[PDB]
Amino acid sequence: MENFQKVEKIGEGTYGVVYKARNKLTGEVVALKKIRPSTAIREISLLKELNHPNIVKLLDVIHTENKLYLVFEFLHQDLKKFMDASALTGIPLPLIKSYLFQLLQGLAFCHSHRVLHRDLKPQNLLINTEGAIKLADFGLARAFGVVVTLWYRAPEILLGCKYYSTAVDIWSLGCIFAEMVTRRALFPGDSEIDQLFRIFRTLGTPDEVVWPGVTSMPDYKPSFPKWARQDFSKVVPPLDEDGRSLLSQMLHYDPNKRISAKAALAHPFFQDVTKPVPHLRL
Ligand SMILES: Nc1nc(Nc2ccccc2)sc1C(=O)c1ccccc1
Repeated sequence: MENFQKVEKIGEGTYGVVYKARNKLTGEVVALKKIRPSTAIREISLLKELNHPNIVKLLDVIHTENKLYLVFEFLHQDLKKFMDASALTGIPLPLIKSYLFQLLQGLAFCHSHRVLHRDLKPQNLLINTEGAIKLADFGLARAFGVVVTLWYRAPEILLGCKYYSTAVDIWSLGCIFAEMVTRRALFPGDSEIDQLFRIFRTLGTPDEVVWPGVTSMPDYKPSFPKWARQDFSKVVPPLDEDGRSLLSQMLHYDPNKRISAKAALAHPFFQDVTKPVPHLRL
């Protein structure tokens, strides 16, 4: 657009490319997502009225010249870069806790407004110098669709569920939480089946006992290997028991048993939550 001065390309999203840009008139620095039905456009204009401190603000939606532009407030850095930058020493547990707590607040808010993210990953979790972290790049689905990171995909999606719930976001956030703690992706699959099987190898191959209805799912095969569940002490060793307890509830196979964001916020793990300042190199 002539209204914006693309400063730098900051990412290759899914629906499009994201640029750091400057508003020629106001001088405001923003994140501009460029894409490329009209009903989903409504679904979008709705995300605009989603105001919460832990959700990246969508400032403007501009549809023109066979292109859709989404203008977002600009955040300082993404969690993937911060995790990479913190790999030698690891993110301090208090900051990990603060970030998880805030993200749960953002999801509790989104979910209470019937909005699902669908594709949470470190790359779309944005942080600022003040210690805040915000959800960004919400996935629409049910519209534009019908390489890609599968590491944070909930099992029900991998098994072909056609209608996933708010539980898919809790699963993704649980995988992210584990990763912040161990400094290694929890389930780094390189294909849908490898992803699914890495989850099975760690949490055990689900069955009707722990996940009623799982054997009747679209992509479930009786021929799936039967792996036994591993202990969380080995899964996320540096995490204390309150953290492991919470993580296990965020990673329950059954979407209906999986803890909600609201309930998670009341977990004992957050009893001593604080809001530390991250050391950010910009
Ligand atoms: N607001 C915002 N700030 C961003 N800032 C930023 C700063 C430094 C490095 C990378 C991203 S990204 C970003 C996004 O809304 C976003 C859009 C699509 C995919 C992922 C993120």
